[PDB]
Amino acid sequence: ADQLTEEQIAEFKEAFSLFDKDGDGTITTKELGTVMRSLGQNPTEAELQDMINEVDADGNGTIDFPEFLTMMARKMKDTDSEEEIREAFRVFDKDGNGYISAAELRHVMTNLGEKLTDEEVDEMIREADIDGDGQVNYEEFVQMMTAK
Repeated sequence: ADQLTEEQIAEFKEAFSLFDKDGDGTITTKELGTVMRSLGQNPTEAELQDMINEVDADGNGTIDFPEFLTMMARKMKDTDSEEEIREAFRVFDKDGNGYISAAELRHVMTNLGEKLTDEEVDEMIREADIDGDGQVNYEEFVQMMTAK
């Protein structure tokens, strides 16, 4: 469910290596807000200094990838991002039936303000047999926008 998918673990791994110039698989605290900003997250300085005070328990002023996975899990656990897209698709379920027209679905994804490109959705529409019927549920399209 709210468990980190193998992809989400890789996405954070690429952003974590961008600042791993020590080939030690670790990064400094000064580059913590920079890695989070790479994923599009903007925590305030106090929010960062608060987690650092707890992680800076070793006194190494550094962070390794496993502990980094514990930081994203604290943000995205009981409040996965999936609850944000599903609640939006809800705004689009005017019939409380759990189904909307592919248009209202592609629209749910664009009005949200996601950095989605019309080409990426066209790929998500190919495996989401959006034909054969005429209307499609979003639970399948929600997991796709998060991470295949």
